Amino acid sequence: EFMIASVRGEVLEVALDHVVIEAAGVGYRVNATPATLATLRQGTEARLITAMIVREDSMTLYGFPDGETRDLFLTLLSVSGVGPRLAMAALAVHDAPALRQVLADGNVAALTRVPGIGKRGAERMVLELRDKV
Amino acid sequence: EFMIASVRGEVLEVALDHVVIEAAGVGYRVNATPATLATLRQGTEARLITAMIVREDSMTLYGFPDGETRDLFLTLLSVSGVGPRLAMAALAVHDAPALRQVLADGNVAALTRVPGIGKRGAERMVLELRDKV
Amino acid sequence: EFMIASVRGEVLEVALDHVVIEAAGVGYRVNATPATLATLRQGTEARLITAMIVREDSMTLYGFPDGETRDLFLTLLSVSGVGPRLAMAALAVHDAPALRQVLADGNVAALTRVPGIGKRGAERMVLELRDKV
Amino acid sequence: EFMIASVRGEVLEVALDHVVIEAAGVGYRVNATPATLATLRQGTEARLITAMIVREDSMTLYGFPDGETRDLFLTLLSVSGVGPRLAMAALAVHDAPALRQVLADGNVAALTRVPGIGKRGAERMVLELRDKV
Amino acid sequence: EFMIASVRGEVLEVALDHVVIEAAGVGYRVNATPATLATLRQGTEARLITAMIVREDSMTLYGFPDGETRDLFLTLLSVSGVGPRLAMAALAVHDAPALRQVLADGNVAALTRVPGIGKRGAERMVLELRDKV
Amino acid sequence: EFMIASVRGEVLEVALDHVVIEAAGVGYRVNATPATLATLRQGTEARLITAMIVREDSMTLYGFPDGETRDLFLTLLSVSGVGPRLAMAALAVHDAPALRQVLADGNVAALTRVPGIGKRGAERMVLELRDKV
Amino acid sequence: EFMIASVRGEVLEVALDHVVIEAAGVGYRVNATPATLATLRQGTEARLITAMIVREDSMTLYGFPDGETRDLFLTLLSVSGVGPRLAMAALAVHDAPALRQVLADGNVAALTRVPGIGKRGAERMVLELRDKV
Amino acid sequence: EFMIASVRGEVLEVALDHVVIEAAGVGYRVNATPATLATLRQGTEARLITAMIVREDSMTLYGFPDGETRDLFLTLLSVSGVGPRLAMAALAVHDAPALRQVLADGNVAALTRVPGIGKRGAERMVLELRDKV
Repeated sequence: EFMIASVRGEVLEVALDHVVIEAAGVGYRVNATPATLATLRQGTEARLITAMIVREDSMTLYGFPDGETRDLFLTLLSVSGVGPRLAMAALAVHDAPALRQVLADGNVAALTRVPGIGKRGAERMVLELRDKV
Repeated sequence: EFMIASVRGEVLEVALDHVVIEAAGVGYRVNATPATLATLRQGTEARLITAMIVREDSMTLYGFPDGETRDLFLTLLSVSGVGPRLAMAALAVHDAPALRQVLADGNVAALTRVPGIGKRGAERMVLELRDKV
Repeated sequence: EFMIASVRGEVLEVALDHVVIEAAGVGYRVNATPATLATLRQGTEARLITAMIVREDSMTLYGFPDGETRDLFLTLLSVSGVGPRLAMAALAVHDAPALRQVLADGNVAALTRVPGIGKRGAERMVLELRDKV
Repeated sequence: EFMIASVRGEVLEVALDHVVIEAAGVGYRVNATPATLATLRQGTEARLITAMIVREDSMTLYGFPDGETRDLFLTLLSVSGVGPRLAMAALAVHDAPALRQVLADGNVAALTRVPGIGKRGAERMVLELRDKV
Repeated sequence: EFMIASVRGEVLEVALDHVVIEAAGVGYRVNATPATLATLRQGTEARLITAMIVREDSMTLYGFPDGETRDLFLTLLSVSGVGPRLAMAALAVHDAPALRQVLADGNVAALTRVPGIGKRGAERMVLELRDKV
Repeated sequence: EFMIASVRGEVLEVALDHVVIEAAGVGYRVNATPATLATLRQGTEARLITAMIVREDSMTLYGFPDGETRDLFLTLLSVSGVGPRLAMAALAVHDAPALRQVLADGNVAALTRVPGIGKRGAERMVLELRDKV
Repeated sequence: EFMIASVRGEVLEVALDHVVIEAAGVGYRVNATPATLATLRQGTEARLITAMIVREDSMTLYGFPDGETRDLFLTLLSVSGVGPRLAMAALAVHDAPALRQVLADGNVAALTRVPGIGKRGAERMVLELRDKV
Repeated sequence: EFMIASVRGEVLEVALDHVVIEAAGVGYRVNATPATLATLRQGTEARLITAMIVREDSMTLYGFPDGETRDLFLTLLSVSGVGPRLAMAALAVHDAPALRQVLADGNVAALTRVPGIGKRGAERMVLELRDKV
């Protein structure tokens, strides 16, 4: 239940945590992993499969090269103590496929190499997510 | 008081609870009954009459082939204990016309064949809705 | 501080409390006084100067033929006990110019001819609004 | 985490606290410093790098000629007791570059020439922002 | 999960929707059905089995001569569209035993004699409560 | 629907906006008009008929020598734009009887002598309250 | 940060999920494990070390024979997905000492014998709590 | 506007961040600086001038040997970024008189010796509080 799932248009600017994609006059700001960003050139058209996240005081967009990745993102968020910034850092470090498998396997060690994930965090994931991927 | 009542564009993807309709660069994600979905081919343009639903932490879009159906949807929601998922399941099982008449007639038996509706639920509807359809 | 102030496109449907204006694939639903509605034909392009109203559980759009009217609408809302439905009924009965002057003059009698406005209501307006128009 | 970062289209109206920029049928209302406004002619296309601000009961857009300015705006807001109206008045009086440097230098005197900023206010800024610009 | 279930002390005042019971220096204000009230004399000690009701902007106490009645009260409240004032009016008209049985029997007619209960209301109760009493 | 309507005990301290009344070990802090305060000596027992006011982030108690006054207080609060501090200042200046009659009579002039009440304020009262006293 | 940590007085009633303890005229309702309850006779004085739990729409009290137990209760609650009812059921089945040690040892099997705790639940505890007991 | 300003009774337990003071059967839990605590013996009667702090999900009590101290506490809280825990740590380190004067003098150095107060924090205080003490 996200509403905006892809945004396509001319890339106006590429910073290092985000990008602005002009879709019909409206410049949309989506954030993505540096990896995603890299493959993006200003001036050229581009399409991200996005997760949209709404709270009482914000609406942020999150971008990815495919929804199989975006979808995984939404999942990470389903863990108690997983914020967007975080999920984004997790993906910056474990590509979608790379991640899914760590989580099936219960590879704590792997996850632990992520900024902000102690033993306890890593394991809450594997526990709540092992079946789920 | 819904704001977005129809969304028209190229169908980017058709999953089984939803579809993404690109409307001018912006890929919109609407959900609909499998029935609605069926009649939808990727690649081709398409238009859904939508119910838009806003809460503190989400904005979901709900799609239908016509507003006479969409409108009925909004109504189902008007019942205490009727969530979107639910209304959607009710329609998955009773087409708009099929439903309206069950509800006028007070056909509990009929409604009961819906996933998630006991005697008590079915009757809250018929009671609050019998006049209303 | 409203965000969306006008919506222009092909009129998809004209009901009696509202209209849907397709603006680039997206069908927007604005509400307006029957008067406004009247001047509107389906099939044809059209532009309303809109008031957009956001709460925790809704976003409604309100349409008018000009912002001098729309702006007055926003004002009505500034009165304690004036809801959108109401402001809309007030305008359905007193055109923008017609209204502004009633309110400057303190013409309670006039306002009283509005559905839902007792002595007390009418006067809260004139009191809080007399200077303001 | 702002969502809408630029809006491009035909300028429908230029008032003195804001402007409406039609982006694909949808008239967007952004506010900006008179300075920004000045450089804007009705009838002509135009692009503002915007800050979008969402609360429980509103969504306002704020416009600037560049994001280096817009970005500074977002920052001002990061101070306890700095509202949008305010940040806008601060920029109306100190251009982006002009401001950044006042804040690095700790030039209270300068800031004090802003409507609504006593000693105490000015200093909360310099204190929380001196490093930040 | 109510917290305060009885309040015992000298009756300071008996009005017609409520009473103040001083419990150790603190004058507590509980509301009750006129019936309950009747049996109460100022000056004398007294004990009510109370329902305590907390919201974001209030804490009201509701009093009864016994918890078998108080408990029923809490139940009435469990119905969608049953406010405290209401439950209190229902009891003012149907004593606890009298009521329980109407609700088991499904005696709409009976309930209908209550101020504020149409067909539809009465039936929501019987439906959600028939098993429950 | 206030909960605590009187508090009786030894006066621990008398400041100029409030007093602490120890009721069984618990020191309660009620606020009152200087007038009320005056008649109060530390060391001695005392009883105030109180209005209790609960919000998401506070619970304040308001004290008076009688509930006919306290009750009027609650009423003042019933006006859009009347805060507790205010109602308290209004009573500091117009005793209960003095006030009730100003409000019946529509004596704006009188009310206007209150700190914080312009023409417009005074009249909102008289309008919403004239019948009510 | 609980406020009310013990309540002492005459036991007015002992039901099977709770008890009412009159403390100075005010009948307090605390809930406890059947075990705690057992040791309690109506008519006699009694003291529970309580956890007090406040939300926007309720204030519940939870009772125990000692705070070493009560304190553990508060802890259980510190787990994502642990509600009061739950913590209470956990203690109904594992006395305080019995529990602490299961949690240090990581004895999932043990915890699993609790109503409402699957593998995943049990382990979230042991993970977040193993160090903590 | 605090409600509970003192609590007097037999000290049931003295831990190192708090104490429980039984006031008429009800054991109240107040927190205080170790200093305050020290002077407190279990078994004996005792009185703290308290600050009471209410939020949507808690009510905490804060205790001191006098209100001149308690009052200062409330003030600390008036600073953006000053939480209760904090104010308590500040007082644990600077007695009331000691503190007031640091803040008048603008003695950042002094404040800096407090756990959790960088340059920036210390100065927000002195700035917002210098006049205020």
